[PDB]
Amino acid sequence: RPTFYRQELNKTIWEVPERYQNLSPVGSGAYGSVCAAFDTKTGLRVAVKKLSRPFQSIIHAKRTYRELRLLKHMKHENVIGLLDVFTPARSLEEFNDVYLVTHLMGADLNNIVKCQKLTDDHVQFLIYQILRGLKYIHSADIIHRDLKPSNLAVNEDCELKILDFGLAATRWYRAPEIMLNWMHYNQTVDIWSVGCIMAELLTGRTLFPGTDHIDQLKLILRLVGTPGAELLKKISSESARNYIQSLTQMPKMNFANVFIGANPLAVDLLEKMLVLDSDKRITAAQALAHAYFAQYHDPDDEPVADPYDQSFESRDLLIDEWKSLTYDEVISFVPPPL
Ligand SMILES: Nc1c(C(=O)c2cccc(OC3CCNCC3)c2)cnn1-c1ccc(F)cc1
Repeated sequence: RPTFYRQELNKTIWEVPERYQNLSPVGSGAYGSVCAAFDTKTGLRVAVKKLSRPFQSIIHAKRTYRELRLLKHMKHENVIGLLDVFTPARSLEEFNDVYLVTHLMGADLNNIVKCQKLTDDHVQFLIYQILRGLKYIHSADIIHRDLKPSNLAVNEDCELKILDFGLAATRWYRAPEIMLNWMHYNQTVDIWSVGCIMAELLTGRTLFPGTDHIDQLKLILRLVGTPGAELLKKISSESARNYIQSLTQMPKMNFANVFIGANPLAVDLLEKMLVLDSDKRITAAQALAHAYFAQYHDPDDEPVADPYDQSFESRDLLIDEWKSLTYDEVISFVPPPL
């Protein structure tokens, strides 16, 4: 065991190994608070997230486990991975705190828009990397479910990583089928989000800034068109079906008339991502081979993930059971080679 040391940072205590120095709060992350730190062992800047009350309830305990499991599995250039996980606890009985260490990125996609002027070549590169990372997480039956600018982190290099996958305004980037639970969903819910993000990088404006679920759907159908007969057949919910057919019918628009002056190939890909029918929406693997990414696409360097075991998701266990499983995962963690 290494040597630990303590401090207060904005009304919360952090006990970390001595190898991490110059802790400096950066804000709120998923279920916790994150610090920038310096990693004396590797000379790298890192991000340390302290989970908040990790084992306070069954929900928290299961989610703490889930987050650690997911992060330990991700080994890909465009997905955030685990550099280190630690606790100040010497045994399972005093185990109450979890700290997760990853690379520190420079900004999120939200930040970098209003800072620098995004050319077409930048949008090509950023969306390419998102899709490359989505191919990887999807290949392991993991779905992000809440892809949005604030969980896309990027360096000054323009190198991008996806954060906060597998854990789930947020509503602005949600696929209509999971927001409304109106038809069966799959991995392509994330492709809907990618389309919304790509539209935003090209226009500088949110594509669908709805004030609630109904206004949101309204803004969407104004662009994509109300579902015809072939889509309505696939809607299992009676109430959802009745809302769609009771609305005043909207035509599908010409995306060229909406995304005026955008690269025509970019507009073509948007048209393929922003379809309501999830069985027809382009996948990440198909998207990577679209002509829009000709400059970046390499099929021998778009790898898939090892099998991921999420059978734990269907299980109902006690707090101390989830806690013990997490403890094992902390103990068994082997860091990456540097
Ligand atoms: N690695 C990061 C960041 C970042 O690196 C990040 C994200 C957005 C912006 C950002 O820039 C900072 C540095 C300079 N600008 C302001 C904050 C870093 C944020 N959260 N996490 C994280 C996720 C899971 C974990 F287990 C641990 C940490």
